[PDB]
Amino acid sequence: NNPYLFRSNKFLTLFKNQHGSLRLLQRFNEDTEKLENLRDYRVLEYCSKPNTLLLPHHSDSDLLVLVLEGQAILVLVNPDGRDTYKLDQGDAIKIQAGTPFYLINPDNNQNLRILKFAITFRRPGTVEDFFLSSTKRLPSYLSAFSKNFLEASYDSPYDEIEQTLLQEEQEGVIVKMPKDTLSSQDKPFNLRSRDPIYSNNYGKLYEITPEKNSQLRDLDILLNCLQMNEGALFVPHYNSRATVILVANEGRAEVELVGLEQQMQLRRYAATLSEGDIIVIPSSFPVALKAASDLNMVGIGVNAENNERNFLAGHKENVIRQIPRQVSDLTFPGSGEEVEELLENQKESYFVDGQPR
Amino acid sequence: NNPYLFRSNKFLTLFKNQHGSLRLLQRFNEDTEKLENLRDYRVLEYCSKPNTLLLPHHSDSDLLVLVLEGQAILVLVNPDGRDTYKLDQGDAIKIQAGTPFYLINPDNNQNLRILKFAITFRRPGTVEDFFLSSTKRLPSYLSAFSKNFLEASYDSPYDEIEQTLLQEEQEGVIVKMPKDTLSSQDKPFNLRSRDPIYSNNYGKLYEITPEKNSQLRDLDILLNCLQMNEGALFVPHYNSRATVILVANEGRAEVELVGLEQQMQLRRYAATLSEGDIIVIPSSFPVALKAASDLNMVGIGVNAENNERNFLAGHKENVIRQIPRQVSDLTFPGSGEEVEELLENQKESYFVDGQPR
Amino acid sequence: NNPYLFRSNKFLTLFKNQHGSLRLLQRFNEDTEKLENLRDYRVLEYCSKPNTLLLPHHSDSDLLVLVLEGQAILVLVNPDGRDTYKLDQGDAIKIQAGTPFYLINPDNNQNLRILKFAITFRRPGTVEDFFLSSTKRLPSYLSAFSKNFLEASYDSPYDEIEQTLLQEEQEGVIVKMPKDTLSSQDKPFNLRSRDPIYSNNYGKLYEITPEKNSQLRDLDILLNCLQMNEGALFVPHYNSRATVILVANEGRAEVELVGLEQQMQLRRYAATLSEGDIIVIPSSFPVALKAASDLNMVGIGVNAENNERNFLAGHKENVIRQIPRQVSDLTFPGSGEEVEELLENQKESYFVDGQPR
Repeated sequence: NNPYLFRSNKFLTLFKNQHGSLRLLQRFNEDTEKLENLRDYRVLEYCSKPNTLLLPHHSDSDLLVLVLEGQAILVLVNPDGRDTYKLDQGDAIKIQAGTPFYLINPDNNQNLRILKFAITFRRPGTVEDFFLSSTKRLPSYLSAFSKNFLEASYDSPYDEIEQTLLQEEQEGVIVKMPKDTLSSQDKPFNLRSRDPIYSNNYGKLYEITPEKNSQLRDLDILLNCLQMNEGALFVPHYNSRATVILVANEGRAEVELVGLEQQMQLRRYAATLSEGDIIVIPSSFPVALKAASDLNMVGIGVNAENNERNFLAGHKENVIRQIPRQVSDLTFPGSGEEVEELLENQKESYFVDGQPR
Repeated sequence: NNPYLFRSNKFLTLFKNQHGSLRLLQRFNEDTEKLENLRDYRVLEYCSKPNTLLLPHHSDSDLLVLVLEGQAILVLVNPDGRDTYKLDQGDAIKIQAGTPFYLINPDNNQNLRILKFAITFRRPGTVEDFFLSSTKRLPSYLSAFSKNFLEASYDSPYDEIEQTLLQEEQEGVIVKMPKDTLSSQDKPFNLRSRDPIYSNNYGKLYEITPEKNSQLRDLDILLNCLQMNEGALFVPHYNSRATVILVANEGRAEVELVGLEQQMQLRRYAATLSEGDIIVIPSSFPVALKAASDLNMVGIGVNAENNERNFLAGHKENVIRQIPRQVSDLTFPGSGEEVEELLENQKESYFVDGQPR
Repeated sequence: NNPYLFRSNKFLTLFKNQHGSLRLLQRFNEDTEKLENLRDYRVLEYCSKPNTLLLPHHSDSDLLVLVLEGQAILVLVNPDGRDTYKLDQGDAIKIQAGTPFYLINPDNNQNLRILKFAITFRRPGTVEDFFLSSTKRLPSYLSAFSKNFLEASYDSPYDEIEQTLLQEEQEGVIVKMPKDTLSSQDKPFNLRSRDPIYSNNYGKLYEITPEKNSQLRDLDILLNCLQMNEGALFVPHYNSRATVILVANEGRAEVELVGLEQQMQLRRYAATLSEGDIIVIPSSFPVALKAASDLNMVGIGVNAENNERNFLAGHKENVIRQIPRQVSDLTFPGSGEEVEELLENQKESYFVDGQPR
């Protein structure tokens, strides 16, 4: 039993047609008591074919949108105008709750895959979408108002309102496109916009923290991007404050997560993650990851302010190397000098050769 | 079933005599799961006859006090002095938890009606009042201390303490009056102290936001005041972040609230509100309101920071008018030009003639 | 039934050997609904004999550490070094979650007693400790990683890793020692570092508030230290915002706590606290305390920002003395002048002679 592992098939389909799909991960606390810290957050996946449009809608939740694959055009509609953004792979943006938006895949050949992280507040753990369009699955929300309210509001006869706004035009909310100051800070940012925080011949990790990004600061979230070569190992380490929701994007990751529970109580959670699989890494739990193939993953860290990552192996940022000999001698079965010598054997930091010996 | 509607008779009487009453609305989450966002808030109503006093007491909760009808004298007692405020109709003030206060109706002819919004923190969803006076319903809290503690504290014999402080003087906590720097920011503010944000021949809305008021900023609350002429319609719109607790003060309001639930799932909640009735308008839910008579209402918006109200009809702030023709053509059954022409039929903004046609 | 009283024997033993013990108080909300405000907090007690070491570990929770008796050396390990602090009696320090630390009792004769207040966020109401050492009760968390992960991480054969780091060296996590800029603000602070806020011939109270201390500001906690002579009474008073967790350190305290509940509803909770006993004083509840012996207590106030303590007896800060005669006459059975005269009988403030008369 691994209560931290969310396979790709634990996403429920909200909508699917020939043009794309929207899927919603089960609540983090559906099957476990151990993830109450995550009860206000939901994960969605949006996939769309080339030359498609997701129709205008607003969400009741704040959304952090990330392009995992492809390219998008995002339009955010405000009461007095609209903002249009091109999103390339690795671009993220916050969409404030209550902003009507639509999404286009402008590519002629490549699918679009987007991760949406929902931060709920209206009804904690619930995310709702309000589509202007009537479709087979639901009438327009405008159609729920009475005839008298609609005729008065639009100063128009009901039959004109029904024929122009309310009747079903599209089968579904993903459609094919027709065939032949504060502006700067609210803009998309790329996960690889800055130098990687860890980088060697085996792997790289990029990280954007709330301390360095105003959209993330509002949400208390960090975003990271992991790139590893086949055979590389991201050595045992833990996060002091962030709980990381780790999403497999490309490749296969062999994760080992070490936990302490209340039912003594030391547990190895081990899983190989394929594309779309998620594992939650609680703060203070040691974790390591071996690349079974060339891989790319994205991490969404909640409770992110003042997070510090502590390493247990390798040369740099290894907390065990900072214990003085007289105390390491009492802590470990080796002598102080033997512990010190063992911890100096690994000349690499962060990512190492994971080949068996 | 309308889980958002709280009729005036869902207030329970905490105290009533010939001089006035104090009533407490049932918990927002008593009968529904849909209002967990409101579980820390309670609504009270205080009504008193001319020339009456509500006896000194402190609350365990923060209170936002609003005069709906009449005039009051409010006295706030601190350890080193007291502050005295005159409150006229529409005046609001925050009373910090643990401040002993009393309230007078100084008018010789007009009742006093006050709305108290309680923000609980000691015992989430519970509000308690500690009265110094012994009355039929409860002894003074001072009387719960032992004789030895009282005699030592007051350096006085128990019989003097009992005769001067503890014995019952009044039947109840509402009594008749005897017949013949930081001071500036902590002061009462009127809901109509600034120009209305929306104003035409049909209606006005005044709004005070936490961005513009230091007492509201502490609570993350906005306060609004709605005035409409009989026959006027406040057209379909939604709030991006605020959940508004709408209180009918004067007149009859025909509300249409449009919701999305999880048991597809589009619902019209329609009710005519008379004086004292409440309806909760969740953020992102479209809402409209027709005046069945000249009316006045007060709205208490929780989660208020950075709220934006999006209109769905009328000329100004209409988000549907900001969708470009090529996308409105795909969104709606009308052509782009037909949608644009329909949305330009209503020349008014915010409030319109609601007469049936 | 006193749901606010936590006797010393409601601490469960997490670990005990001949060198010391670590104990964990039951959850505040285990046996009552009345302390939901405290569900994220846990109280621990650490006791150790002379010349002992608590082995290196990190916690998943923030810890506020206070020395109740004796002296300690605290070492905080960071990824790039370590900080060493001497803690004397009354010294407090915040240990951020995820910081590996160890604790020494360097005294040759005196036990060390520490109070740890845990502020949980990973799993609300749960605190976990990750020890590097394998002991009888649990293997090292490093031992939960696979052989292949360990050999690759440490670039060393498993047998060397097992013999140097993983095999059991110590029976338990408390061992005997071998026999023959931001640095300033992160440092320990003493509860008696400033003048006492209340001080007379009967008692003293020291208090450190989040407004005056950056470590406490992060946690929204105040810390107080009470010293009273046998026979002294800390007169009836209440806190406007803070809920105080009162810990008996030395001596016997006769507490009277006055509460209002929902099952009219006035209750005296009276108990004599001996060393190690705790009582929770909810905000707005009147409280008084008589010293049955010379005593010292420590109070941990949660929800501490802008707390104000209101006195009900004595000369200074007595809110009842600030009610004008015309209203005290209506509030109390005595005349306005009789109330005023009674409240002036006690010439002392805060602490008074508690001798029976």
